[PDB]
Amino acid sequence: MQNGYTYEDYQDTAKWLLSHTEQRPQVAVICGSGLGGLVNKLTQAQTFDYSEIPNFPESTVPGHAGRLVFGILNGRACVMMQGRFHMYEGYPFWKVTFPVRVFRLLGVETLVVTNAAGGLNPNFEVGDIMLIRDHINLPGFSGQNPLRGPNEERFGVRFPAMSDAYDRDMRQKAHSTWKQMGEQRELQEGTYVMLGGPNFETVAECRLLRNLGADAVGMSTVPEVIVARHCGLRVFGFSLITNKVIMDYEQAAQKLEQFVSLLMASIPV
Amino acid sequence: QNGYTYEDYQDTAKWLLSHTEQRPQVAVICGSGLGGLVNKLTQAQTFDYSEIPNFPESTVPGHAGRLVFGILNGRACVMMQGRFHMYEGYPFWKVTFPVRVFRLLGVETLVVTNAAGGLNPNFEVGDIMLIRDHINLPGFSGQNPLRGPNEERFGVRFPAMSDAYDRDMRQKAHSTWKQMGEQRELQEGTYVMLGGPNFETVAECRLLRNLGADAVGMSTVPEVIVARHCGLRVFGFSLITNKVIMDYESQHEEVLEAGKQAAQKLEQFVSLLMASIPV
Amino acid sequence: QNGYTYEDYQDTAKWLLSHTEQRPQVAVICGSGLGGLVNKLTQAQTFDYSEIPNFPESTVPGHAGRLVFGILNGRACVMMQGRFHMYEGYPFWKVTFPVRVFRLLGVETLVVTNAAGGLNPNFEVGDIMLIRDHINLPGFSGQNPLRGPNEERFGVRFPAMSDAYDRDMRQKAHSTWKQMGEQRELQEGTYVMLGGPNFETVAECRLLRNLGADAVGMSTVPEVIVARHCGLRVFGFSLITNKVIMDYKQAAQKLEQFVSLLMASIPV
Amino acid sequence: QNGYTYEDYQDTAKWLLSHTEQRPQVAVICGSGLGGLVNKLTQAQTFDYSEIPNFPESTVPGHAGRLVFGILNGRACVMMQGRFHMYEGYPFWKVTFPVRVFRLLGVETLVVTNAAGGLNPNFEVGDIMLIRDHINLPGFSGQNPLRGPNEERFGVRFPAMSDAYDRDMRQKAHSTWKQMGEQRELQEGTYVMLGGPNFETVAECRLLRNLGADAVGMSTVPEVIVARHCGLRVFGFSLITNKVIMDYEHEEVLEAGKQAAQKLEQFVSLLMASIPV
Amino acid sequence: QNGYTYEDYQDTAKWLLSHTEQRPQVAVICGSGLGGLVNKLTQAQTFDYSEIPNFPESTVPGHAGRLVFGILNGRACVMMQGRFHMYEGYPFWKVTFPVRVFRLLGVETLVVTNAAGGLNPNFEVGDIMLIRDHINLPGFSGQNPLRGPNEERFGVRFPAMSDAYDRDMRQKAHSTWKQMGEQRELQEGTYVMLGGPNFETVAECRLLRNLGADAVGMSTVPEVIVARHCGLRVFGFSLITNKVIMDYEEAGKQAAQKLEQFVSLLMASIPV
Amino acid sequence: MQNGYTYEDYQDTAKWLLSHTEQRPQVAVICGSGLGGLVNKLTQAQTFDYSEIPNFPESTVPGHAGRLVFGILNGRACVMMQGRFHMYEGYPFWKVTFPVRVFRLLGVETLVVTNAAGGLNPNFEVGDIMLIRDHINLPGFSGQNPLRGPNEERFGVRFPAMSDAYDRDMRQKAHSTWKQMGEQRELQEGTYVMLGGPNFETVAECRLLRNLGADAVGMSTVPEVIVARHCGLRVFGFSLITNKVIMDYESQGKQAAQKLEQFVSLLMASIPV
Ligand SMILES: C[C@@H](Cn1cnc2c(N)nc(N)nc21)OCP(=O)([O-])[O-]
Ligand SMILES: C[C@@H](Cn1cnc2c(N)nc(N)nc21)OCP(=O)([O-])[O-]
Ligand SMILES: C[C@@H](Cn1cnc2c(N)nc(N)nc21)OCP(=O)([O-])[O-]
Ligand SMILES: C[C@@H](Cn1cnc2c(N)nc(N)nc21)OCP(=O)([O-])[O-]
Ligand SMILES: C[C@@H](Cn1cnc2c(N)nc(N)nc21)OCP(=O)([O-])[O-]
Ligand SMILES: C[C@@H](Cn1cnc2c(N)nc(N)nc21)OCP(=O)([O-])[O-]
Ligand SMILES: [Ca+2]
Ligand SMILES: [Ca+2]
Ligand SMILES: [Ca+2]
Ligand SMILES: [Ca+2]
Ligand SMILES: [Ca+2]
Ligand SMILES: [Ca+2]
Ligand SMILES: [Ca+2]
Ligand SMILES: [Ca+2]
Ligand SMILES: [Ca+2]
Ligand SMILES: [Ca+2]
Repeated sequence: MQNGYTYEDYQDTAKWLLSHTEQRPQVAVICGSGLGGLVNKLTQAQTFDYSEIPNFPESTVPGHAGRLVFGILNGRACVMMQGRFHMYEGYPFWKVTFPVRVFRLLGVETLVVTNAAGGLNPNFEVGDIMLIRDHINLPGFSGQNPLRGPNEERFGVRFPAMSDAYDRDMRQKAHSTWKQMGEQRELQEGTYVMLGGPNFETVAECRLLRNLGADAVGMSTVPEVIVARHCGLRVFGFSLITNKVIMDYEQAAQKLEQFVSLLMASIPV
Repeated sequence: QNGYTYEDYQDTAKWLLSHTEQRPQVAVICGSGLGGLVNKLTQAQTFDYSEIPNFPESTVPGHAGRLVFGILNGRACVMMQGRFHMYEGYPFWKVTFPVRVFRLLGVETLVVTNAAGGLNPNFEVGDIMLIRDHINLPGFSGQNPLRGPNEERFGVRFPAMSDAYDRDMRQKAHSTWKQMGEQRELQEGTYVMLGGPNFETVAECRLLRNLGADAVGMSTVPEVIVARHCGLRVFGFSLITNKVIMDYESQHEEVLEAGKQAAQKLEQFVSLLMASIPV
Repeated sequence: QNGYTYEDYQDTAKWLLSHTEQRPQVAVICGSGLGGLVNKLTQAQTFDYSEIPNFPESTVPGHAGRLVFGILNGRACVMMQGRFHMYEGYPFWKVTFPVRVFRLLGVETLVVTNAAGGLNPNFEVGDIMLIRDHINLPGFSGQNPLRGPNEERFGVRFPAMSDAYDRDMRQKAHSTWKQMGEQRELQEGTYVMLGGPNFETVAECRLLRNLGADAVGMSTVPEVIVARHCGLRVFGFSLITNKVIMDYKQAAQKLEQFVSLLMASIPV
Repeated sequence: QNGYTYEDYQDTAKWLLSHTEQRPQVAVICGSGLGGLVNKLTQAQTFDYSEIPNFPESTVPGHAGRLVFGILNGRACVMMQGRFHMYEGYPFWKVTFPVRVFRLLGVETLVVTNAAGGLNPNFEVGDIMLIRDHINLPGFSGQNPLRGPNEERFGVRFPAMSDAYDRDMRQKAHSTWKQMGEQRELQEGTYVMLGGPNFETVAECRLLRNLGADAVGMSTVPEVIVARHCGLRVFGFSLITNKVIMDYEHEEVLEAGKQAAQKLEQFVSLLMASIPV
Repeated sequence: QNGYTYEDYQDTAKWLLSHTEQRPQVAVICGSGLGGLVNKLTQAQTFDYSEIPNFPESTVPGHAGRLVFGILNGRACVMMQGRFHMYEGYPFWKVTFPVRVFRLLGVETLVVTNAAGGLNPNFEVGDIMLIRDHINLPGFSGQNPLRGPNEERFGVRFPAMSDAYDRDMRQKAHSTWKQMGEQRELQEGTYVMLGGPNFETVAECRLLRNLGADAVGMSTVPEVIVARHCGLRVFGFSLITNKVIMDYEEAGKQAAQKLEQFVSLLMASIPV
Repeated sequence: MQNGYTYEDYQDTAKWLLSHTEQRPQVAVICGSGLGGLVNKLTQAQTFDYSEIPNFPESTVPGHAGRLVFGILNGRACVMMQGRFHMYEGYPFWKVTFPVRVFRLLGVETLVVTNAAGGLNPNFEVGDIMLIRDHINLPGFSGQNPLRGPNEERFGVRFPAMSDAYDRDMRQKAHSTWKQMGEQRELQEGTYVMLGGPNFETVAECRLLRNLGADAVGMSTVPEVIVARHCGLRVFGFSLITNKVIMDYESQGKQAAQKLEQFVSLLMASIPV
């Protein structure tokens, strides 16, 4: 890929946003599928349709034009993405991840990512919440990477490390807060693997992914994390296990919303 | 992202339906060396890929592909003699273009065949492997014929692939194979597709086998994904033309010979199976 | 799919052939931090990549690459000081453009070197790993310098890659290392290439190791594939500059010395 | 080669028809400084170009265009406030996208207005010129919104342009103008379109006049061609905001322009009652 | 800068040379309604454009073009039945691809024909206009089949175009027209090419006429330019099928047959 | 085409040049075909190949790669282009004109453009030097313009005027300076018309162009002038009439080059500021 955005594009978008809202969030949240209801938990919200924001990719699915919402979650100023972009919709990664770099320029310091995923870990049950401790970037293995192209030093280094991508401290807080919520099910934890999609996996692919050490599978999130870490954002996230993948040839969403809301109090600064 | 619009598929289907009175219910994509299947076909009417509107055109000089409509074993079908591969430069939305056209022609079942390298230790050159499942390596990185906005007139946004290879046809393939009475048993397994065109290193071969792959090739998977997305029943076979070497210690005319004989066997197998396809 | 036509490779080769009287028999691609190999050349003649027709141009500012012709250790060769990477935005047909040009110049052997992360826990920082085999992850998805119609004037449609790293040179590499009487042993293993530019997560590292990989990098494999397709003998090394995270320089000069020594073991 | 397929136009039309109850019969493309027409419209409903599926988005940072539906003077209209130009980088198939959408909405007449430079020596700043014909310079080189395979559902392969500007509306324009009781006559002439964005050199101005042109601009023609191709009745005007320089050797000009704009706006409103059906 | 590389042309030429034994010395590009010239051709071998390697493919539905080799009037030639136009979406380097292939086949003379609108008021519907010169409007803005680095194996960087339409053939055309038994004079003039697909407004027609144009169309010029660049002898005609509107104020089937017969006769006048 | 270069690209190229040379040119000269010898006669010259300069378009003709040369001409520091880019070679105008914007960022205030052209005016003879008083941009009529695309306000306005593109003062000084030279032939003056190329004109086209009011015809320069005026550069230039265009259907260099070169050197002293 040849990242089509120039440094000034990001600046223009950030400048437009900074002049259209007086809010200055320190945390950005990307709402996964069916988790958009999180925006309704914000107070003093101001919304911007993706379509009106300069340089912003526009939603694909008809009748579901995305929105960027600035607001207060749990005493914390946030900027949230209601609706996201996926590689399977035809968006190259430099477009899918455009918002992450804009957030960095707005002054955001932490990125919370959430998604709905397929459970590969045999212990997982539909409705479980999995704290993402690590990921496997399959598209990245072949070069499909949002960082492809000459490096923009104003954002980060040429070869950013990913071994510490999911903040270790937030991990501990996530477990503490979960116990405070008193759930019948434990807080799951593990590796998220991303693949292109849009078709779901065959049985042989699921077995293969599980042996790769993956716990949950999806078609997003990884590109955003890579860009976030590259530009210095702290990151943490969760996968909502909406289905158990088929391994043989033979509500929960509100809980996650509450969980993310409570964790706002655990984000540094 | 797919460059064809819904009406492009319709225009091609309309062109074909107006140029032939045949109305096939089954489509067959012949792999390499299985091109002889077109013979054995009766009342055949041929269209060179090059003359069909919107149809991708062959790459290998002197081997322009052809779409042939004819009767195989009393069953009307349309066959692809020569196919398209990612390694030739075609994106998957072009490689799989014909599959959606077939659906629009009224086809309800797609039969896919190919030549593949054997990964399973029980496999021998000349074996025929019923495809029970597949591993789409290109799909892992986003190279997918379904990439782009979803066309609901074909299928859903997130089509399932766990039951891609028809279970009923699998049972019929096994019973038919027995009725054929062959020296070798009908193998069965997972086909893994990778880009090509170079063949694998020993390390890649060991890796693929560990992934659970039984046969390796550079086609078929894309077609199957598109077929399932638009509702086509699918079943297919891999002709094992060569055994892959799994180690460094281990150090041809007979290999080619075993391949040609196996190919004739696959042709008869596919012909007999026509009677087993429902409807 | 490859945007260069056969005549483009020829035009570039002729330009070089008419701008230098040297006729290299060996080509060397210098990995990261190994550019110093060029200084060992004598009778050196340099050409900036930027001035050579059809040649891709470096991306990192202040580090414009160069093609240098000269004698290393009694052998005529052409060296690449600075390389091209997929992570930089180049499609493989551009990354490997030079390999086909070298073949047209008359080169018969290609030496590939690179810096890599150590996956095999036996490797220590500074170790040299003779490349015995490779795993082309980008190739699994079709990202291949050979993608597109085949140019028979270079090679066959389906080149074999199982015998990519010359067995003879691998034996001489081991014999030469012992003759040098080095304290540390000469490592050997499988090199796996992934796109980059980010480094691996712990999960990816564990995965790659289980795939049978000993060293990981973001180059070399494309050039090797193209080299073998057009008939070049191939051998190379990874300089293990770091041990990848598996849980939650005199070394470079030694490689440069070793590669220089092996020039004498190259046939013809 | 057009980048939109027939169904893209239908999608946009369907979207609009399901987001407004207004059913326009006439479309108005407002020229530079003529966006005030949108005011004086009642029962108005606005859509930013940015939110409309497939619609090109304005380049000029600061004035994101919008589509406005409403009743003008007894007629249901859809108006473009903000336009697209070739000089901005839009290929003609994007510039004219709205025209085909309008036809699919049920629009039967297209009114095009623009600000233009005066080539006719008799023209004065503030004059309003009924467009009687045009000269498509970009079309001479193949830059044409119709380039590519023809879409028969819109129109024929070789559309005629000799009768592009409706003769009946031309008579209606002169009648309505006369009734308004204006002292300055309603000018009439040929509009020539060129790419832009730079203004003409003296040599170019003379050349243009010798070609038979009365006014020069960088828009409108592409739209008129697409409109006639899909069967829309067309008529329009050029507001002469400046006299081009013809020799090698202001507040009043601005004023005459401002007043002429208001005048053209009133003129178009009145003309709504003379549109057939 | 032209999508095709020299070897692309060679491949196509080789394909044709190995699929037919005929070796044409002349090539004819049939205009609108003049495809019937392919008939009255003996020992004809036809190839659909679609099957010929690198050949552009027709856009008009149900009218797939074809290349036909055969003897016309004692001369071996290759004819294009159906052509390519910029208004259809083809860049000029594609529209003119066949011309360079013809040169590589051994063709020495190119006969171009087309249907055109009459600008010269002296012209009447059905008239045949010998092309004496042309005006390349798309060329004024850089839209040219020769745009890009020059391929010397074909021609020079800056080819002259003032002597594009062979003087001798034009003189031969006027002398041969006699035996056509036509009571109508053989017209002659300047052909002006513009993009299309829409027809001219009144103002454009008056303008084109004042430019010195006698007939207007949407083709031919790109082919002539490439033909002259690679050294081909060029000869051409426009069939005036309509008189453009110059103010706001069955027969054609016979006219085409007339041109076809005329072109056939001229075969005997082509040198060598 | 809406121009593929971003503002920062021009800045990057200017910064690179400014850090590789200490010279601060106030004048930029684009040498036409056969006028390349102007680079000589330049003192304290520093040269840069187009190929090594970041973002710089590269020459197409094999064996003759272009160079950017910085030096002193006649007491005036300047930068010259030896080798140019033409639309007929495949370059879009945003590439052809890239150097002009870089010059502006380098601190250049005046652009001198020269070229070889065909004479349309019956009074011109081969070897005549024609001061460009105005131009006709044929490609511009159809939209082929280096300014196509969103306007970059940091360079100039959206609708720049071109009625006064060729500096009147320099034109007056050119005629006065020519006098001093005491040449036999007079310094011609006229309208330059730009066509795409690469083929030369037919008789019909030549007659057409003359009727359009053109005095000389060529395939360059106009784009550079348009971009120069857009970013506020003072402009003046000349066409060396290398050939006389044929207008009659019946009808069957070096020398002036050096002359134009010494003339341009002389004019350096007349350039303001
Ligand atoms: C489709 C959904 C992800 N997603 C949910 N379930 C699955 C599954 N079984 N397999 C794959 N490959 N992806 C799955 O997207 C949710 P997101 O937008 O929040 O990432
Ligand atoms: C090249 C052949 C497939 N094909 C046959 N053998 C192999 C092998 N060992 N490795 C790979 N990667 N592909 C193999 O194509 C046959 P198809 O066109 O019928 O798929
Ligand atoms: C970045 C460097 C390669 N390279 C060096 N270390 C690593 C590492 N840990 N992981 C990956 N993926 N690549 C690594 O490139 C060196 P080359 O240009 O000589 O290939
Ligand atoms: C710039 C303005 C048109 N426009 C106004 N005056 C001129 C002029 N002198 N020359 C050219 N070429 N165009 C002119 O656009 C107005 P529109 O958007 O309503 O067409
Ligand atoms: C459409 C036809 C040309 N063609 C025929 N009549 C006209 C006309 N009045 N105006 C224009 N611009 N073109 C005209 O093409 C015929 P050809 O394919 O033989 O060139
Ligand atoms: C080819 C030369 C220009 N050039 C010189 N003479 C002519 C002529 N008669 N017609 C056209 N169209 N161009 C002509 O280029 C000179 P430059 O590079 O200095 O512009
Ligand atoms: Ca938008
Ligand atoms: Ca786990
Ligand atoms: Ca075709
Ligand atoms: Ca270069
Ligand atoms: Ca439809
Ligand atoms: Ca939009
Ligand atoms: Ca008039
Ligand atoms: Ca050759
Ligand atoms: Ca074809
Ligand atoms: Ca360069």
